[PDB]
Amino acid sequence: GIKNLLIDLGGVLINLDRERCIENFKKIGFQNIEEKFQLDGIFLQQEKGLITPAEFRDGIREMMGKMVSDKQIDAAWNSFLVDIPTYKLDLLLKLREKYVVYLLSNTNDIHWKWVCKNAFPYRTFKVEDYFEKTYLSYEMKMAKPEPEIFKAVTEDAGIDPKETFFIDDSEINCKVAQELGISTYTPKAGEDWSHLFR
Ligand SMILES: [Cl-]
Ligand SMILES: [Mg+2]
Repeated sequence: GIKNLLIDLGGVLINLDRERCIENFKKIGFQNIEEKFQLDGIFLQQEKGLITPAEFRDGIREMMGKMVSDKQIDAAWNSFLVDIPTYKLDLLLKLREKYVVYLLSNTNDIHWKWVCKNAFPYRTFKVEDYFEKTYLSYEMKMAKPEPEIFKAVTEDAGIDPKETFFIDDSEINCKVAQELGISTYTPKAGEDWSHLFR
């Protein structure tokens, strides 16, 4: 039987808009934003916490070749994120009654702060209300689908992979998780996956 839920953030909870993000970057003068997404790239580095938010911005400034404020950069980068529908927050709260609920996400400090400020706050609830713990690539200095991030998660949480269900819209991420004995489901873009618990 399953005791634990590993929930993905991107797509599974928060709706994403790459086109909007691209458009917002071009409107502040980063014309070729769409050509910039590399393994040594600032996007990959910040995902794994190898650089700081300050370094990321300066990275953007650098390939941008222009004066642009921190808030402007953050606003455009954050525009990639849209919303977490509130029925998914209800679902998470509802689920805590029967499972231990965790988050595992490839994300970055800038996005995470925006998410904790703007998507999770709901009624009286904040991010802490939804999860036993949040596992974030840039804090763990690793990234899905590295086999080690899954091991690192179950060991740090003290949970058995075989009693854990993983929900993530990346197939590759699910397929590696499966190797470790974790059960998985791969929701489609914008899918309401509450059907899993009926
Ligand atoms: Cl600034
Ligand atoms: Mg995702």
